[PDB]
Amino acid sequence: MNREQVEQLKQEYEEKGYCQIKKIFDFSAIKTIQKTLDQAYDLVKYDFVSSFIQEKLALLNYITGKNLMIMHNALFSVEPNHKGLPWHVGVGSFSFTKTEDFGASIWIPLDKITKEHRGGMQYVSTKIFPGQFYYSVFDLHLKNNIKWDESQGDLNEYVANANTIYNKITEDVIDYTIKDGYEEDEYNLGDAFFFNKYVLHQSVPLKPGLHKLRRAFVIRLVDYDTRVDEERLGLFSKYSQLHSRYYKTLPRYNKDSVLVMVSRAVQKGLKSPYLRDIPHVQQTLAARMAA
Amino acid sequence: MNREQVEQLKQEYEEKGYCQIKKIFDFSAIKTIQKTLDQAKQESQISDIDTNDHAYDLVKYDFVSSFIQEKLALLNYITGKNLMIMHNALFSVEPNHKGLPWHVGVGSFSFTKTEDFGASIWIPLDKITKEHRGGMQYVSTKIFPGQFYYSVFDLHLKNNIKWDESQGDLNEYVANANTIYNKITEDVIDYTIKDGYEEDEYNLGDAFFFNKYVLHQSVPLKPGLHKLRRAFVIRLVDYDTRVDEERLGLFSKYSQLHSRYYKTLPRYNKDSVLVMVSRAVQKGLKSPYLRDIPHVQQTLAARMAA
Ligand SMILES: O=C(O)CCC(=O)C(=O)O
Ligand SMILES: [Cl-]
Ligand SMILES: [Fe+3]
Ligand SMILES: [Fe+3]
Repeated sequence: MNREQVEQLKQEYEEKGYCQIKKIFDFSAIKTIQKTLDQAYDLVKYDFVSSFIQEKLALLNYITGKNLMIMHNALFSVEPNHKGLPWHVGVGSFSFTKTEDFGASIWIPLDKITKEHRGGMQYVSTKIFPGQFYYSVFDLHLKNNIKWDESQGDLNEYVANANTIYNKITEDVIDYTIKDGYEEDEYNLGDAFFFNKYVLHQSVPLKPGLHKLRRAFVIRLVDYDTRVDEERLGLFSKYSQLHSRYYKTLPRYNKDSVLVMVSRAVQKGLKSPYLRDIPHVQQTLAARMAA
Repeated sequence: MNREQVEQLKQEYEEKGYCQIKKIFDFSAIKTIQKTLDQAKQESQISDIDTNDHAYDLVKYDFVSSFIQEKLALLNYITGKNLMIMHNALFSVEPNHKGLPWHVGVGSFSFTKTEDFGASIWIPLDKITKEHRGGMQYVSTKIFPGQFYYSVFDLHLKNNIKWDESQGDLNEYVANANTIYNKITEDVIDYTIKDGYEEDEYNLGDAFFFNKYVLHQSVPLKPGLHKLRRAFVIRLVDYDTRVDEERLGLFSKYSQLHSRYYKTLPRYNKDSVLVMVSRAVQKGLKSPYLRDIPHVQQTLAARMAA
């Protein structure tokens, strides 16, 4: 890659907590991947992406000053007239990590992103919105969640109506906070968006013209020294009991395979705080990291 | 001290981010503080806060070390940090006033980096009783980890500073702005903390020690015991604590904006810490550390344990 550009991405990431990476991928590679798609198990279901990603870790490692390690490849596709989540920071996506420890993502659009037919992603520099504090707010919310009992009526409603700092930060309050100081960009194939977990962001809806759907890979990474958060996992388990005991069913986050994976390792007892030392991660280590 | 007590103190601070320390000052020290602050207070004119006295740096670092330096060892041990005396404040409340509302030390420790260490010793100069109260309430950082509140407050400050003549009265603009800061009302705090706060009785000689992420407020003083209740507060940082030029600039700009609109003239006690730091910064800093400020570096020995 153009060494001057690389130096600029490193500067930009250091400024905003994110950078758009133009031509990070060969068209070929995108078509390969795109073509293969056209062809407990959700954990590895897309590991064939890993190799494509692994070739780029050195770059990203340089850009961020971290030693990155792939956790999970998710395919995120959805119809054009789709209501997504409002600006958020991924307190859920990275619930398995210590808040202060490092986490980041690569958003890989499989279908072009145009000025028309937006259909991509908006994002706010962490200079403007240092997303870290949002994680603490969320944790306060989780702890309030597990205060519920039957005496207080419907569980989900209790949660939705609880007067918690989290619930207070409504879409308008966020909109008012960021105003127009966000970016949205155009993406040709083989372009990706890289952002750490403190970057407030949101998906934009797609115009009907083209294409059929908006397809993108989303890859979660952490750092070699990124630790688990046992207490948060405690919170989720405790909430999962209340939930099944009452709705006779499980919360939908048991569908996050990384969460499930990390939780089991934890319950089974953890010699170490590092995610790298979780047996399933450790076994596939070299595949998860830079050459 | 006892040794067994000292270990409970350490233990409590580790859990809650605070600890009440009973009988740490002797009555004589207290009387000295009273008299000295009473004199300093008479001399100068000072301007949802419902407090009588809100004076910063009425006395200097040397008067402070004179009764604090011999205690830094206990505090260093409790926090596992190396503490430097920095700035101070005197607060007082009359009966039936709310004093300060819930807050964390984002105002007090404004010119330092959020993640760097800051703590306070709150020394009541009038007895706090179960019957008349007028003390403080405080919340374990286990219940309310106050560090997040700093960003929230910084976002709000940044909005303050976008004010415009078009907007109308500055104070009203600030108070009604739809910022996250403004959303966190007393009701919200109440709902967040519940009954998890603690309120303790204090005899002269007792003090409250707390780091800057602890959420705390004044309690109303019931009439019939004291005409006024005073508390003297010492702010401490770590040897390695750094200046935050960015927040310092926000505060200056907002202060500037406020004085310009209201035609007020902010007075600072000579050798106010804030002023001292603002100059060093305005000159340009050689080092990030507070210790490497020239006035500090010169007076460092008095500021630290023996
Ligand atoms: O003395 C009071 O009522 C409040 C003091 C305070 O907020 C502090 O010492 O940080
Ligand atoms: Cl404070
Ligand atoms: Fe997201
Ligand atoms: Fe305070």
